[PDB]
Amino acid sequence: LPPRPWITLKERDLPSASFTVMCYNVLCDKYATRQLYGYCPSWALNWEYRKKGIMEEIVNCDADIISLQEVETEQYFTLFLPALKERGYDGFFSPKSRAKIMSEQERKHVDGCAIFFKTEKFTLVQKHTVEFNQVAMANSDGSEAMLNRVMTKDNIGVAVVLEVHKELFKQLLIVANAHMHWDPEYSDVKLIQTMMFVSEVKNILEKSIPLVLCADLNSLPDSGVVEYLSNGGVADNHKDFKECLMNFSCEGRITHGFQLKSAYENNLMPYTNYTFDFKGVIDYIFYSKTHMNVEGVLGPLDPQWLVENNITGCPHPHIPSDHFSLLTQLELHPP
Ligand SMILES: [Mg+2]
Ligand SMILES: [Mg+2]
Repeated sequence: LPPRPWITLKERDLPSASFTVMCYNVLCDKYATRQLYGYCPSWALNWEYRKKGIMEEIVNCDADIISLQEVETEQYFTLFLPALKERGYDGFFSPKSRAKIMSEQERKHVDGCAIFFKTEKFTLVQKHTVEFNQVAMANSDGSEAMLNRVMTKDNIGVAVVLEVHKELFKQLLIVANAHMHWDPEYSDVKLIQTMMFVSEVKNILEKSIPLVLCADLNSLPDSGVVEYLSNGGVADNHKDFKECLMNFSCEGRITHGFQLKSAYENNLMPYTNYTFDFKGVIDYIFYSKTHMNVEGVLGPLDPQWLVENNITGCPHPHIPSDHFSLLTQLELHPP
């Protein structure tokens, strides 16, 4: 397995701070099944085996900020957090489904989103969880769709407000990490969840701070979701929607005041989720282009190596998740 190649996009340095951000969906044990991944042997799907490769990936990236999806509750506390503490990180985790009723056993296996940060470079000011179902319910204002299709979806985002230490260049940063509904037939939900996350992050912001937004969006670069984040808004009749929408605007258009750019824009990875049936870019690191520049990204796994090894889908004995990690070095300028 060849280490991945760094792509430099722009030279360093005005006074500014450099830091690296990882976004990685680890694939939780619950969903790593032979039914879903019938091309990967059971011994390679097993969590006792896969968690080694996942921890290795995270260790090797050595990001200053790490955003994980599909972190299983009990794994956050017994694996991800203890091991990352030993590397000088602190973390914040929130599971999905906290209001759902379930056994103690089941509660351990519910997954959610985690943000880790290097304590030498960052101090946590606030931490928040955004429950999309609750925000949908609270803003359904007589839309049956909001209620039937959006509210019934249990997805979450987490966000942390960090103080960036001066001796890297009082100075704040917000990192947000979310994981949107999966279903291809639910582009409206994916888009609404993204709009709710962003408007909810904006509320966090008052109480302006640059944003790093990591997510598994389950959405391709040509979607309403990506157009919305990238262009600072969308048409309220976008085809992905198939009145209450203005609740998330902040006239025909839903608007946000972040000015975001994808770290990997213009096709720097040909895919981010890699399976037999589906290969595409659905994971993203977005940043406030006002405050920050991209210096570089970790480029794709050498594609020749995958053809050499006849690897048509992940995970695989040597690739422990069906998603590839995203790793970016960003340059922040204070105001
Ligand atoms: Mg998944
Ligand atoms: Mg996914």
